Amino acid sequence: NPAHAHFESFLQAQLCQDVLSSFQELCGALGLEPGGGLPQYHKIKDQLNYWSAKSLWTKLDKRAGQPVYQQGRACTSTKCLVVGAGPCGLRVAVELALLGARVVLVEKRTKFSRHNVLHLWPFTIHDLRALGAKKFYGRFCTGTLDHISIRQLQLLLLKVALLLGVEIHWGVTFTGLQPPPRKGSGWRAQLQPNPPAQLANYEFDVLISAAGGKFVPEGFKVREMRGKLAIGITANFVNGRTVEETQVPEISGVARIYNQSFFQSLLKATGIDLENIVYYKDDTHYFVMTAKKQCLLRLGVLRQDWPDTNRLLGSANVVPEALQRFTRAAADFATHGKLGKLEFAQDAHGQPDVSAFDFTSMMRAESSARVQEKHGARLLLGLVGDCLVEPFWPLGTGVARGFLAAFDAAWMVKRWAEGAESLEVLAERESLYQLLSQTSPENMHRNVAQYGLDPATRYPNLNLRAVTPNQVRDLYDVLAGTQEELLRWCQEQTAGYPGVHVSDLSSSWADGLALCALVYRLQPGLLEPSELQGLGALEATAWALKVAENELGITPVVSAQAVVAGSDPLGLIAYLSHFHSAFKSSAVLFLSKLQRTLQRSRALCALCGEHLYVLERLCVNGHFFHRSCFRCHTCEATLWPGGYEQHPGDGHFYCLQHLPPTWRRTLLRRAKEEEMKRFCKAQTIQRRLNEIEAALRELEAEGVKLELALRRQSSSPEQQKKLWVGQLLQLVDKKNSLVAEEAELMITVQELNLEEKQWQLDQELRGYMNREENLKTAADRQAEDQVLRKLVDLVNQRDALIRFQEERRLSELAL
Ligand SMILES: Cc1cc2nc3c(=O)[nH]c(=O)nc-3n(C[C@H](O)[C@H](O)[C@H](O)COP(=O)(O)OP(=O)(O)OC[C@H]3O[C@@H](n4cnc5c(N)ncnc54)[C@H](O)[C@@H]3O)c2cc1C
Ligand SMILES: [Zn+2]
Ligand SMILES: [Zn+2]
Repeated sequence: NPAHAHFESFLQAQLCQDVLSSFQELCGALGLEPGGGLPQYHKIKDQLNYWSAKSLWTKLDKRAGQPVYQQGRACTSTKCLVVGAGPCGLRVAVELALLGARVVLVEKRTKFSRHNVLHLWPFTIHDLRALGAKKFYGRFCTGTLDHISIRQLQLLLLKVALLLGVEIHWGVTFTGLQPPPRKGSGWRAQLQPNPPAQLANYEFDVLISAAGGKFVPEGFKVREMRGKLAIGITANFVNGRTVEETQVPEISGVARIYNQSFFQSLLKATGIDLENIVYYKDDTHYFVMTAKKQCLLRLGVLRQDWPDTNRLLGSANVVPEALQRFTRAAADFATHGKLGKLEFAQDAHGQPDVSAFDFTSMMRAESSARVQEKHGARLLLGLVGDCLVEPFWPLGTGVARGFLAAFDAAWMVKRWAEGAESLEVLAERESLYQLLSQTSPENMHRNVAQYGLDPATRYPNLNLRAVTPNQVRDLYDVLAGTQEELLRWCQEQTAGYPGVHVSDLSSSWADGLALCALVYRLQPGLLEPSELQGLGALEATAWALKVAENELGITPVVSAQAVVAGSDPLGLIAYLSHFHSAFKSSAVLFLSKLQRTLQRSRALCALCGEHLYVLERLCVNGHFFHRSCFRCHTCEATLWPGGYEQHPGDGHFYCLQHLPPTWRRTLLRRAKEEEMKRFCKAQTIQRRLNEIEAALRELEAEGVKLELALRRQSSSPEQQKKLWVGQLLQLVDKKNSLVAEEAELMITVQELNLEEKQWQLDQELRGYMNREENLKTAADRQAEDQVLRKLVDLVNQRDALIRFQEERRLSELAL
């Protein structure tokens, strides 16, 4: 039959134009018009007797037979417009089609020309399989494979949407909305170029934007989360499908957190300075990596060091040949050269498929839904995909969170069609959206086979009232004195101590007894007799600083000499504000004491000469540096307690790494998922650290500007000075909170580092211990002697860390 051949060509097509032509021919052979909705899907299923393409109809009917859809009657009177035909746009189009609505989709492009590989969560894999992914794609997730190229996913979803009866227009670009000018008329979309009269005269009730990237409809507010400057590089190599390429195992690594030996070896051998790397064995060998500006400049990948990052990575600034050599070297070192000769795949323009991207900042919208009313007509606008939350590619959360957003948007549309008020709909949507940025395979229902539109099948302990309708009224359209409390708290804490009085916040501390009194009051029964009978001339202040640093976990901001001299009042104010914020109602102290023990176990900035300010100060060994000046001399990496050392010979700091049946299937799948979980944890830690560093830089710059303005203009009114000091104290509080969070992160980083080092050391020990009595020499004995003490030290540190964690958990469960 002609219909059978047409259906086979439709299933096996590999190009968008081929899919469209095959579907047009198939609909012509059946006397049908594409875009007829659910009725034409029923007609195709009934009138196509294939006897081998029957499991597909079973899967589609099982999916469409859920009670939530009400047999395509939940949204039978609503009209929708989807902008963009990416994976998320096609997914939401399919979801809206199943509910029984009329879906019109518009795509700017006319081809699917993206070969990059996306990672898939288990529920995403099950969801795609339930739609008949194996029929449309033979190699879909066979074995432990959990990824798919962008164009293959797009083709699969396009075939499903075409079968379900969705009208799709290609080459049309959405630009804006046409408001109704008269009563009784709906909304229309501005499209470029001039569209067919049927499309241009189409009035819709729902607008779902899935344009991804940075596109956003007017009326939506988007804010970007920034980070340290990172340069991403993606590359695709042709996969020969030979056996030798199949035994090559996939690898992944993150800087100094996960799989560090790879990065150290790669830097030592080739000179490639990377931050993270991920490799995928999909239809093409896919490599994604992160690199820094210095290495790219050194190797000639970039021409000039332009401060503007937009011009830094422009087409006129990158050298394609240098980039190709860079990527080839990184890839062939990553896979031990087992892949043989690597030959780049070709993109749409015939160039090699290697590219560079900006990985610094990610956009995200403040709200995921809006309502606009004019002449009594109401329009609901929703965001799905990258246009809602921009993903970090190495983390592999794009498809999963896009699908979750699509499900939530379809649920919102179904609630909207029921006649519920706009405010409650928006409140529920925002309540659901509040959880999107923290979604993970671990904190959702483990029964992924029961997922659906209803949020209760996906989000545990769901609260649909987490946002009240009064907080979303702006999304509906119709057409200070911290100083006084600080002084009062100091006065009330100093009270009861004999021989002291606090009348101000600047000169009362010159005596030096007040600091000791405060430290004694915070923790009772520490000391007293030594200072009373002792001289205590400028030594009381230093002792108070030392005991506060070593016991109360508060780093000093102002030197004791400046305290007694009174030449640094703002530093004293910042110190007292840290005291006030700490006990207004730890990890830093633990890290400091660990660094002190490591240092003992061996038994005006002073580096750059520019003036230090109150916020940029960082005190160590009794000396103050810029927070940004504390880096290793060789790798120029940020130093943290417990992993740095100082050489008195040169007076420099160096890091420790620079200091001179199906049972087998299920088992393998669980092992791969655990490895992916570890990598994701490390990558999330690294990303959060970069964000914290960027925020600290921004707040330090702002505080320096404020403090310089306060100092230079000494004729300002007193109230403005009070306001400036209040803002400075708020900045100090924010900086302290960020530092505490960073210390919390470094605790886990240290745990991971010691675990990895212990594993490597035991592997080395078991390698040494394989030699028998016949193979014995002084070298083996020395190796055993040198490794045993290392194992002793690491296990001692492991007991120290588990003791700290046990104490923390006991304190948490105390209350
Ligand atoms: C070049 C590129 C490379 C990527 N590489 C990776 C990678 O290696 N790993 C990874 O995890 N993620 C990667 N992504 C992101 C990945 O595509 C998304 O995570 C995921 O595909 C979600 O797609 P989306 O529909 O939200 O956005 P997209 O698929 O990017 O956008 C949807 C579509 O909307 C269309 N469109 C745009 N503007 C308009 C308009 N005005 N009118 C009509 N249609 C419009 C575009 O043609 C686009 O194809 C990449 C994205 C791009 C653009
Ligand atoms: Zn400095
Ligand atoms: Zn170093």
